[PDB]
Amino acid sequence: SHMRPEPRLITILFSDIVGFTRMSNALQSQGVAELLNEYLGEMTRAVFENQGTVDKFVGDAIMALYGAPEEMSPSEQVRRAIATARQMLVALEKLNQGWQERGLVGRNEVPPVRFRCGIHQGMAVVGLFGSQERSDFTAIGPSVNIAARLQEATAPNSIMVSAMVAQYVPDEEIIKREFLELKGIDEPVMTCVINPNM
Amino acid sequence: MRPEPRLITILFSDIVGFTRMSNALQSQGVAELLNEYLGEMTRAVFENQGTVDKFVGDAIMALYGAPEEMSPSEQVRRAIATARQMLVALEKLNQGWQERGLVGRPPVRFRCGIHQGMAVVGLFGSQERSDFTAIGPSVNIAARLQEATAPNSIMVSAMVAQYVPDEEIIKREFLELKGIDEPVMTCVINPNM
Ligand SMILES: Nc1ncnc2c1ncn2[C@@H]1O[C@H](COP(=O)(O)CP(=O)(O)OP(=O)(O)O)[C@@H](O)[C@H]1O
Ligand SMILES: Nc1ncnc2c1ncn2[C@@H]1O[C@H](COP(=O)(O)CP(=O)(O)OP(=O)(O)O)[C@@H](O)[C@H]1O
Ligand SMILES: C[C@]12CC[C@@H]3c4cc(O)c(O)cc4CC[C@H]3[C@@H]1CC[C@@H]2O
Ligand SMILES: C[C@]12CC[C@@H]3c4cc(O)c(O)cc4CC[C@H]3[C@@H]1CC[C@@H]2O
Ligand SMILES: [Ca+2]
Ligand SMILES: [Ca+2]
Ligand SMILES: [Mg+2]
Ligand SMILES: [Mg+2]
Repeated sequence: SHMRPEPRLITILFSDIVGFTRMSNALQSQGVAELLNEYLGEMTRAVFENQGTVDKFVGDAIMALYGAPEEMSPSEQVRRAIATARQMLVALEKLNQGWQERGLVGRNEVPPVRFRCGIHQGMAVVGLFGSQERSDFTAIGPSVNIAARLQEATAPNSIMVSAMVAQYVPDEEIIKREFLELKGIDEPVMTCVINPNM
Repeated sequence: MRPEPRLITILFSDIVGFTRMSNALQSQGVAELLNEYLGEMTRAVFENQGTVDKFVGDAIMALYGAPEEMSPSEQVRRAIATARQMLVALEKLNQGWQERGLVGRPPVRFRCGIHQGMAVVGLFGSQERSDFTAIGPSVNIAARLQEATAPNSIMVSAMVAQYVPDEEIIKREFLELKGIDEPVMTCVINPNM
């Protein structure tokens, strides 16, 4: 027995390392693999400490859900998604320092690691998909695509969110408001780059 | 499996315009179609000794040459066989869906990309939640090839085509693959022998 996935208001945080490919070539398998595992370990810790749920890892990208499976208020979803994003950036510093003092970065034209983060709140079909084995709890829908594309539209080490997220964010933490057209998304989105600090 | 360097073949499948038919299937239709589709597709990969890495919406990632070793030529054969069987199964799925109201009221079609190359294969993530997957440019290439090919067609890189019988190559064209600075040699293969 299972539960039919259904529409639920959730918040999605999409993080993605900037140009991982280029360093996956500069560094070596063992280096790449270890840098990734440390990165993924720290980032997920951040998500977990903020009551978030790591939906999955898609390479060097992370998809975190807030409001599923555990219920969570709209404002709370956002507060935690942002706290998570801001906490990931602080952990990125320590990681780089460490990857620096090891040669994984800051040497051999391998710039220190940077990532993009997008946060969006909207409706999405959430639940178990696939088949009674390779079945997994995930979110399906346009809302998800918007988060991923906001991420690809923001500068390195910056956090971009949609208007639906910014409404719970203080004005003083808003760096820039923009009206962008995201790929695969017909209607333009009102976005805001938020301060990586509170 | 410990993250190690390895030559593998990556198969990337994706349904065309799944969203465009979302608010028509409703949450219930999306679920049933996706579940049925995923089941069959995963079967195709299974019957061909492939390893299902993960689903990403209506997209599927399969690996050949890991965890179990497999020769370069074998990888391509199994991968191409999987892709072809996928279309066949797609016929039947569409049939059933057809005489059901779900689709054809457009019918489901998908793209498939295939690339062979080095990649770090093994368990990544955390010492809580980790998953068997592949890392490296090769995955991007497979997915990008998947996005550039026409619906219900299989597109591969030159590294894969080098094992395919020439007569089965429907088209050779240099295309732009996002993330790849230089245009790549793409090969559309016959969906049949
Ligand atoms: N298991 C997996 N599933 C999907 N992609 C994977 C993967 N493992 C590794 N990848 C890889 O992760 C990399 C993503 O490419 P990047 O160099 O980081 C581009 P980017 O800087 O994020 O720019 P962009 O997102 O604006 O396009 C590719 O090398 C891709 O092949
Ligand atoms: N777990 C997940 N992670 C990321 N995206 C997900 C997802 N689950 C579902 N999706 C969604 O799955 C849908 C797939 O989009 P499609 O309309 O089929 C694009 P397409 O027709 O394949 O064109 P394209 O691949 O050439 O860009 C979107 O609604 C996307 O947001
Ligand atoms: C194609 C997609 C938008 C880009 C999303 C992405 C972007 C990115 O820059 C990454 O490094 C990784 C991902 C993984 C999921 C992708 C999504 C699947 C449905 C949607 O149409
Ligand atoms: C951004 C990406 C290429 C597109 C790949 C994709 C495409 C698509 O059309 C889908 O429906 C789903 C996916 C999931 C993984 C994506 C890959 C992650 C690394 C690489 O840079
Ligand atoms: Ca990346
Ligand atoms: Ca799709
Ligand atoms: Mg990316
Ligand atoms: Mg797609």
